[PDB]
Order: sequence, then structure tokens, then C-alpha cells
Amino acid sequence: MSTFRLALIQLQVSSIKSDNLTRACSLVREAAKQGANIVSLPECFNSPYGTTYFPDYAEKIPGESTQKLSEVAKESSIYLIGGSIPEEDAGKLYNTCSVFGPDGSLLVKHRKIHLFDIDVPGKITFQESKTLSPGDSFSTFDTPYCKVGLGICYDMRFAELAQIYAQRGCQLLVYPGAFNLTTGPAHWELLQRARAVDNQVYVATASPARDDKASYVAWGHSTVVDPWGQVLTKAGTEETILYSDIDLKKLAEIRQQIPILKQKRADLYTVESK
Amino acid sequence: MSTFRLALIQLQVSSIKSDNLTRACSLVREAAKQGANIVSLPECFNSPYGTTYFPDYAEKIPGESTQKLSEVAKESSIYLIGGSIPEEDAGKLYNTCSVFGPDGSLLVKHRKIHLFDIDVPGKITFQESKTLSPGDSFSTFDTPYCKVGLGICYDMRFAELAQIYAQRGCQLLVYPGAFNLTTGPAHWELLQRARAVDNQVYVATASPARDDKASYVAWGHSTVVDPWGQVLTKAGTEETILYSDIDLKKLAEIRQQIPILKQKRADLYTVESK
Repeated sequence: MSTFRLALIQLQVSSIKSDNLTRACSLVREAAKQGANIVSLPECFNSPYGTTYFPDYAEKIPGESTQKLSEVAKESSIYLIGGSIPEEDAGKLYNTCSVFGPDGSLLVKHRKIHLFDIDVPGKITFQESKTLSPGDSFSTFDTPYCKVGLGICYDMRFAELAQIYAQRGCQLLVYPGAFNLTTGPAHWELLQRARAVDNQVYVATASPARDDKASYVAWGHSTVVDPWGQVLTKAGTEETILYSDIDLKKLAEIRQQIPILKQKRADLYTVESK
Repeated sequence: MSTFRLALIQLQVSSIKSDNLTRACSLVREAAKQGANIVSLPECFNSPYGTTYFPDYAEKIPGESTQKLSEVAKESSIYLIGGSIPEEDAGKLYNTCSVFGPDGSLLVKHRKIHLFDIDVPGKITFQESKTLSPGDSFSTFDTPYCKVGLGICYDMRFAELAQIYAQRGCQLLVYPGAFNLTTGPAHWELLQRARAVDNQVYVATASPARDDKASYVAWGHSTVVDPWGQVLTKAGTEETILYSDIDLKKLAEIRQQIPILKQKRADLYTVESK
């Protein structure tokens, strides 16, 4: 129970939802065949990423996409982190990561908390909040190995989320997400290394594969980082399944060697969750 | 006053305190001559770093070392961040960074909050709390350009300190410190880049030069990082003065482009301070 196999599906995403679902589910099955215990799909894995796409590809949960995820998690007896999909609920749209357990049960649903609203002149302008609404809950789930915490993409820029997850006992944080050709080289690896080292947790990112013709061009480079801040493995830009064997004994040893989680000064500061 | 010149004195530290003070003050004068507005010395700049050294090199504040720093800040008309020195007060010893303004006045004194207590088997064991006591206050000072926040070395591992400084309006964080041949390659650059990008501030580290014969062998590599997480400049291992022109207009533009400080979810989390 000290080591488990994590698989990150760096899916090539097309404009045809059923195509994405077919290929996503077949890659999940392959990951399970190669011994993965936890599998993650990437952000917006079932449809193109963009504000004019979300309304038309959005589904209720349960719906077409989550029913397929549920079924494949059950048939493969794995924990399946469902990347994210656009979700409709009560006249609002969300960017939502659904997680299914080895019995097909929904364990948790994470609606992206911090929406992707940036403007880098001459590089990338995105206003996710013009169509989507933000989530208002912390999201974790339990496995036999450890507790896992969730964020989606831009959520990775907010240190407090990882701090709260670490407080709550999470030992792996998974962030389905797609950075771009500007934010990718600058920030993608740095941010996930920061989250890992500062909170002494494993961190994994699940990105779609790069499609240079898409309106939003994904960085790629799905990555796993250990509690020492070391990159354990890193994909390229192409479609692949990335595997890592997550060693929780190593985490325990790191937390003893440089014991920053036990050295916090609660008389001076605290990160409070509401 | 949107740009100012920062100098980091990467001092080679000897066992003779007066030698360190002589050379520190001459390098400060040189930095001021080359137009530095804020100058920082490194951690434990006046004496060898180690638990059996602190008691014997410790001084009260004011004392020999701080009197020299006060005088040189006065005569050079600069803000001088006094690295750190071992400080004695009321039967206790601290690791203390004293800051003097252009009139020679003490602006603030930062006693290291998180003491350097680690044990990496086969590599480095240090127990700063054998002899030192921790500080219990946040430390900032004002300049005509911006507010500056302070930590010493291991303080840099504690994200919350930088979060609180950013809340309080700091635009530059300075950490005098010496990592070692184990923690240096793993964590030195990562941590400072994390503090910079997460809080959208400039971050600077002032290390002593490496002495391979010292009991604690310093990593070196004094560094300045911008709010985009980009390394602006980085020293080698040898004694030098590192200069950087800190562009606060750039900081303001970054905080608009990726406006994470304005996108915090205070309904879900807060970093609370004493």
C-alpha cells in the first residue's frame, strides 16, 4: 500500500465529442492493463477548449461523458480522474473534474475554483468567466494508498489550495490542465514543482496533447513531481500515456529529513479554509 | 522612482570577525559607488556559520558589527540589509538581519523565524535550534521605491511568510541565506522562483561565497527573480557583487496580465497573520 501506479492520459482532443470519449475510454483501459491504479484524463478532454465551445458541448452530470467514465472505471477497477468537461447546472456552466472509483461510483466533483482570465499582450487573451462560473468547494478523494486533492489548470496558480489540501492529509495533488506556448515554458513546470516542494506532496499534471491548429494550443508535457521538487517523469507534446510509480515511503522520508510541515509557526500565521 | 538598483554582496566569510567587517563595509561602499540604492550582505556574514561558533561571535545590537553597518549606510546614503549576524539578547541567541537606512537609522531587525533543523542522511545534518532561538515577528521596511520584506535562509521554505509580506504590500523580498551542496541544486532556485511567481514580487537571495574548507559549505549563487518567476541574474560560487535594476513598472504589468492577487477566493481561504 506504499506504492501505486499513476497514469496520465495525454489525449489528443478533436472537435467530435464521441471521438474523444471513444479514444479516452480505450486509453483508460490500456492504462489499467499496464497496472495503473489511478488514471487521469486531461482538462476539457471531451471537447475543444474555448468560451464559444463550452455552451454547446456542456452536459449535465450524469450525462453522456460521465456515464462512459463511470463504466470504464468500474470495468477496469481503477480510480479515474475524469480530466474536466464543461458541465451545465441550473443555467450555469462549469469546468468540472469528476472522479470515479473502482466500483463506478462518483467520489467527488471539482468545479474549477479560479477561472482562466488572463491577458498577455500579443500572446494570449482568455476570459473563461465570460461563459463559465467558478466552483466553491475543496475536492479530495480517498484511495487505499492515500488521499488525493484536485485542481484544474489555473487553480495551480493559487498556493493556498495546495496548502489546504496538504493540511487535510493529501499526499498526491492532480491538476488536469493545459497551459499554452506562452505560459507553458514560463510557469508550467515551476508551479507544479512549487506545489510539490512547499507542501511535501506528489504533484501530477494531465494536459491534452498539442494540436497546433486548435484555437488554444496546449503546451503538453504532462508531468509528475515528487515531494523533493524533483521531476519524476515528463511527457513530450504528442499523445501518450505517462506512467509513474508513486512511492509514498519516499514522501514519508522527505517529510522527516526537511520537516517543514512540522515546523510551521501557527502562533504567527495560518492558512484558514472556510 | 519605479526602478532602483539592488546589489547583493556575495562575501567570502573568514574566521576573523574584524576581517569580515572590514571587507563587508568596503564592498558596501563599492556597491553604493556603482549606484546601488539597496544593498544586501549575506547570512552570517561576520562569522563562521555553525552552532559552536554562534555563542562566541554573538553580539548585542547595537554592537561592533551593527555600528559599522550603521556608519557605512549613513556615509553611502543607502538602504543596507545587514545579512545576518548572531545576536545575543537576554541569555538567548538569534540569527538576526538588521536593516539600516540612508541616515544610519535601524529600520527593522528580523530574527530568523524558522530555524535550520534538518537531517539528510549521508549529506547534511544541522540543528540551529541547539543554540539559537526563533524570532516571532514579520519584518518589513519602506524605501521611496517600494516596501521590502525579509526572511533568512530556511525562512524561504515557508510559503506563508511571503504570502503575508505580499498582502502587506511588499514588492521585493530579500532572503540572506546559504544553502549547501545538497539543498542548493535541489531547492535554492526553485524556492525563490516559487516565492516570486506565486506572490508576484521580486525575490533576491544573498549568499556568502563558497568556501570548500568551511564546516558548512555554501552553495553560493546569489540570485534575483522577477514576478514572472524569471531569473534576472545569478552569481557563481566566488566572491562578487551582483547588481540588478529592479523594474517596478514590469511588476505592475505582470500583476495586470495574470492578475492572481486580484483573483484570490477570500470566501474559501485566507492566510491569517498575528
